[PDB]
Amino acid sequence: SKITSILNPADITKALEQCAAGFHHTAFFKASGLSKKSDAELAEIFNVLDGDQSGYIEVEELKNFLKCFSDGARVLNDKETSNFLAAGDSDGDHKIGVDEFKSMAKMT
Ligand SMILES: [Ca+2]
Ligand SMILES: [Ca+2]
Repeated sequence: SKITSILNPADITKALEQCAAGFHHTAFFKASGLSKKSDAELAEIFNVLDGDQSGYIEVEELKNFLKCFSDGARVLNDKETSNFLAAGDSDGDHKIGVDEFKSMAKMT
């Protein structure tokens, strides 16, 4: 998909392995290559993470973030999910919008 076209599978594997002892978004975004992608590439990624095309990554989607990169990956636990949301959700609506996703990828 766009994921495996935009990102290198080997980088995805690194980022997934890094999750074994706990998910940290900055480490994941670095390993995966997300923090090197352009504005426009990040919007494309956002659209495929937004499974229901709501315009947002809701918390229920965010729990399944790793599965967007590999379907067999684990779910995030509640601590992981809440910290990730907290990092991204600057406008206070408890979901991640396209602008917030770009900002989280490049400026954290
Ligand atoms: Ca959504
Ligand atoms: Ca938000």
